[PDB]
Amino acid sequence: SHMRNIIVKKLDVEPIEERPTEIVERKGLGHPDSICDGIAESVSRALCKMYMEKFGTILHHNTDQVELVGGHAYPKFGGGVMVSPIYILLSGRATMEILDKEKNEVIKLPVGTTAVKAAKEYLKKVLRNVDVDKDVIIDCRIGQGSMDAVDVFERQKNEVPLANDTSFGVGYAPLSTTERLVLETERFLNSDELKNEIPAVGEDIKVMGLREGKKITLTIAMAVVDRYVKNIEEYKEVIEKVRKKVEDLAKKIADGYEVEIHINTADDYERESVYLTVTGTSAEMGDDGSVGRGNRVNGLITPFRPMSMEAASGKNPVNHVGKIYNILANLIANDIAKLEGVKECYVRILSQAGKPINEPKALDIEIITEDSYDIKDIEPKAKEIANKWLDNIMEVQKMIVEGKVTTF
Amino acid sequence: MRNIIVKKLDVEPIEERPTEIVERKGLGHPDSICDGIAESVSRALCKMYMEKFGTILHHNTDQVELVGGHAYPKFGGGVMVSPIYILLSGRATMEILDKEKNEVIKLPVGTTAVKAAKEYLKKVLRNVDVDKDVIIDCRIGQGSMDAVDVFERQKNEVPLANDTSFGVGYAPLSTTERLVLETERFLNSDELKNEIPAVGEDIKVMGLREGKKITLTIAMAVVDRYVKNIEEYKEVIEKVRKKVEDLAKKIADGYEVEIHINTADDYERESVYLTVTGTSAEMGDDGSVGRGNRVNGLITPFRPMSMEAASGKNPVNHVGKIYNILANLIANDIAKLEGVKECYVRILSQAGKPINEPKALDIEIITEDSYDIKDIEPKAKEIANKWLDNIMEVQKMIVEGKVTTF
Ligand SMILES: Nc1ncnc2c1ncn2[C@@H]1O[C@H](C[S@+](CC[C@@H](N)C(=O)O)Cc2ccccc2[N+](=O)[O-])[C@@H](O)[C@H]1O
Ligand SMILES: [Mg+2]
Ligand SMILES: [Mg+2]
Ligand SMILES: [Mg+2]
Repeated sequence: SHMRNIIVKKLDVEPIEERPTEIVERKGLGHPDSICDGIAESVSRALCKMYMEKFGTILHHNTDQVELVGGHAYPKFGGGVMVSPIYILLSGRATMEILDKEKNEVIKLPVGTTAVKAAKEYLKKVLRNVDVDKDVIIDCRIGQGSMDAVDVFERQKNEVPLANDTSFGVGYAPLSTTERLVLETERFLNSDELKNEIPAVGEDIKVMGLREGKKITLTIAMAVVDRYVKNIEEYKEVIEKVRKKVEDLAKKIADGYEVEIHINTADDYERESVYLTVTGTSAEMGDDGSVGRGNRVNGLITPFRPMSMEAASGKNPVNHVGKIYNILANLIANDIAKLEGVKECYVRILSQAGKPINEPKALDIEIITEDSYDIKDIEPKAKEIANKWLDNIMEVQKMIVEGKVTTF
Repeated sequence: MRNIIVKKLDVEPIEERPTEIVERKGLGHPDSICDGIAESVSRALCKMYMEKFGTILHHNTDQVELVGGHAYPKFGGGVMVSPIYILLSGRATMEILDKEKNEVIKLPVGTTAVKAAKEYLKKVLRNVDVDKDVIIDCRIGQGSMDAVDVFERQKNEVPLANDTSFGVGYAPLSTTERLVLETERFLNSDELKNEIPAVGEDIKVMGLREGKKITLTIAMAVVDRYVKNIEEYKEVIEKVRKKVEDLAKKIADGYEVEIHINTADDYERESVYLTVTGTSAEMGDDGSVGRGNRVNGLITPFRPMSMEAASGKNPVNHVGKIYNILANLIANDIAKLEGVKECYVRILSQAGKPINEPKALDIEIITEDSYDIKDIEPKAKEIANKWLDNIMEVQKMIVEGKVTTF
């Protein structure tokens, strides 16, 4: 019998697929910006587990600040040279020392060492051809703050946090054909299965999707690992092999559309200027990266959908409402899109300062209905879903800490 | 035959929608400091390359990390405790090979970059001591050969796109958008700060519209050397509040405008938004590039946005910058057309293609009532073509500092 500020409105516009144009981009796992996002969030999760193990609660921190400076390299067919390591700077802030006045004690937490280790372990996980011992420098200037033990005691209650702000989050569902194709192309090209078959395929993968009516053009940037290509001929063969597999994929999930595929379009075979790398990422020299300049929490960049500019990765999963709302809005929209009669769904969430985060100032649900469905038949089910997720706001926090949801 | 596409868009105009959220991070905000420094470095390197070779060489310094410092604010004047650390980064042509001498010649990228960053900081932070309050480090590195090759391939003709990217633009600005934009610009204008030197440059403005009610929330750093006490601080807030009220009446006529300033203040305990330098960077707050305003100067989740960070990217062939400026220019001109209520422009590149040959130049138009898109389409198409014909004027506008990147 709990009452919230939930709004359901019928959205009387053309669905996304019926609109004539779509542009969708995804920065893959080995992309420098995605590397930074992933490190930012991995450090946060590591600190969360650090806090949980000591206190059984999560303390204030934000590590949504990571800078990747491109290294120096000399690619060469058969195996190139890494000259200067990739330099990564961890930044942000985290609670480090707890001042207890009652007890005459100070507890200090391994903030910096935890951070550096988390970053290193994430890099080891995603970058097959980077030797993290020699190819990377992980520096750390994360601020180390203090906190009164009494405030720790309060946090240990693990009550729903209050919104300390008027913040916004937006999400939508379902993914369009173009969105789905862009997303799964990158996922496939960075899957273990493909790597094993075509080890020359690096992790620095970018996928741009343009839809014109019922024609989808995929433009793929793909770093080739030079130890696996003996010459320009073998380089070409890798491109064609990848093209074939992407064609097959397009048939599987974009059947009915005309699909056109372009790979490494900056290449000039004549001048022998191609996307050749030593490590499989342009972070080795070609490009730099930092946090919040890539994918939204749904894993896409979508100028035909509403987007939040806030950088989710690295933000406090406890009390940063913007991060929580953008993830929550996505989770809610996804379930509402599963409902019978829902063609398209947009969810916007706005916080009420001074109020619990799961008691928003407004939660707006916009639904494009399928033909012959009444929005008023759907609305009850929709509000129930939204209220269910809001009741379980603390479960959303857990999902983030356990990495069961994406932040990029 | 350019790939220009024009569509009628049948949705509710933004002004008529019930809710609107708009944000602007002012010049002194840590993220905007980074954007500003990034662009200053690029402009400086452009000038240096031009002086030495009569041409611009490959670079992209769209990477600046600001690690917050620490300070001790105090009425009448406080002091810095730990310097703000800023890391200049990105790609740049660091050296050239003298093929005849068979020797490497180093270019002054590092010195040019560090000087440019310091000069910019001096400009936007009146009360910062760059010798004591800030550390500017530099790790800009050589770009890859493939990057340089694409840059040089047709630099003398029509440059080839540095990347596969899209830019976005739209027009006109809504009442809320213009209010947020002009509030910050006004409060960070030299004329106002000369009148009220207590006003720091770190000004964050957020506009929330609900119907015809606009709530303006302002977070404004106050410079503690210009406020003797909590009372003088209070007088600053109310002076600024009066100014913004007057401004709102001029450009938001017919709307109910609420103005909330530094809402986290606690006068009872004298815990207020006091700073030594006029920026929250001194408070341990961090910044980086492309975390804030788009090229139109706003953050707009109810408008289409590009995630590209224009600041610091080279103005020759990086479409991540050029197409975002170009899209804004085209949208503005189309918005001038009678029968056009709203216009959205999206411009997509393909890496290696001439920058005047976008893979798609996408135009959406909300028409005024009783106007035919068929009458508007040819005009919109001509504006787009006109601009692609003059695409080199974009570079020229950027280099001459005639447009903003944030
Ligand atoms: N040779 C390449 N061809 C295609 N894509 C690339 C190449 N190198 C890197 N990328 C991918 O593009 C991303 C941004 S890169 C950003 C450019 C900028 N950092 C620069 O300094 O040149 C693009 C790029 C870099 C070097 C050569 C060619 C390109 N390019 O035309 O695309 C980068 O993060 C990679 O994922
Ligand atoms: Mg980038
Ligand atoms: Mg920020
Ligand atoms: Mg980009």
